[PDB]
Amino acid sequence: VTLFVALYDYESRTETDLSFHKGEKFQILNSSEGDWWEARSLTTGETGYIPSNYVAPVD
Ligand code: NA
Ligand code: NA
Ligand code: NA
Ligand code: NA
Repeated sequence: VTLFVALYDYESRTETDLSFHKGEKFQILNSSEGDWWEARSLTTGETGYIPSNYVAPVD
């Protein structure tokens, strides 16, 4: 799967995690470290870690 979609808005705590809005689409850069994945928003062109329980695969 290339794109994942945000299920809800998320407000990040630090510069590590990425704030995003429901419906944004992301490419996943790295999901190998755990359930928080480094991701690149196609909607905003920003990157950071996102909680994988806040996204679903676009398929
Ligand atoms: Na942030
Ligand atoms: Na954002
Ligand atoms: Na993982
Ligand atoms: Na998920």
